[PDB]
Amino acid sequence: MLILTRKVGESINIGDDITITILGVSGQQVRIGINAPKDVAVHREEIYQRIQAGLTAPD
Amino acid sequence: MLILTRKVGESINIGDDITITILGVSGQQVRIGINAPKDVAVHREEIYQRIQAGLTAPD
RNA sequence: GGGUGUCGACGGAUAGACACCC
RNA sequence: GGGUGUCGACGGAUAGACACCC
Repeated sequence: MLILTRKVGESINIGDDITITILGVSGQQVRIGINAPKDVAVHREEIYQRIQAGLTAPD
Repeated sequence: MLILTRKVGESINIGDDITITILGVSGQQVRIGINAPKDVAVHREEIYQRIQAGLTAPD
């Protein structure tokens, strides 16, 4: 676990091919943008488990 | 860019070896937790540019 | 046009949808 | 004990630090 703090409108990074941007917040919601090549996957934690379980939307 | 929305206390995922967690907010700050192996790097956008420019802090 | 909260979404979009207030 | 804003940090920690108000 590595915690960081970020004001809305700033950015964060992962690996050498991924970037993240805190687009903003509302109440307790947070718009979080991600920038990665389709060479890698990105999903919510409630969806990531499904890409690993047998799929339901291949195409 | 792939935007997502998350209430504080929930999570998101990247690749097959990284996880993210919206630990919370404060004013306009956002505590963001990250969980990845030391086999890969993770930093702020104001620090990532430095791991790509030069350093001496590593082992 | 602005503010606030909530929602929906394997969505790759600096994205949307709804309600309330000015 | 509670609320709010800000700060610091290549830090791998559900992490810290400060100020204001009750």
